[PDB]
Amino acid sequence: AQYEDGKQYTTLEKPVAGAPQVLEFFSFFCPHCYQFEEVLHISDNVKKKLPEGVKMTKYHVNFMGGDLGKDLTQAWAVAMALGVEDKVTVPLFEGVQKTQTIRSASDIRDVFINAGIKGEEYDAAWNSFVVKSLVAQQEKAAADVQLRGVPAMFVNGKYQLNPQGMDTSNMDVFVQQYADTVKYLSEK
Repeated sequence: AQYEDGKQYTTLEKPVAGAPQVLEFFSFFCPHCYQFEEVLHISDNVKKKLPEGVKMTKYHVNFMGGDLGKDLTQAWAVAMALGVEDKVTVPLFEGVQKTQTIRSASDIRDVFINAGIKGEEYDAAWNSFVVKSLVAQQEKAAADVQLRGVPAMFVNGKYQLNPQGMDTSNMDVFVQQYADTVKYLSEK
């Protein structure tokens, strides 16, 4: 076939029931994740080709960046809880990897506030039940798929995208093939 198990994607030994249709794992403290998002724009490309009714979810991992990595995972939970993911993704990536302006939890807070989120609102969300739950969900999902590295993407909690098996003869062909594979897999 055009797409085959072993090439563009691998199948998980134990399928995760009730997992998000398309789950992506990343970290702001991850160089390849920066390229994946900010440079190559793999996510946006994948989203653009997803079938009707298929949604994409992005979880942050906590095993990178030490304590700040932990704080960034909770801050990401806040972003999801408040629905402001697309307002903070860029400043967080740039601030962490490019300009090196984000070095603590309070620096992260400044980023959200500058983005339009009121301080009280952020602080409320930070200590909320929804956020505590989200933090736990993110780590649990990573464990369910036996995640050891990011960036990574899973479809229907059964397939894992395998970039190493894709056509990497050109930056554009790679990106397009990645998006096409996710689309193909979600129709299963």
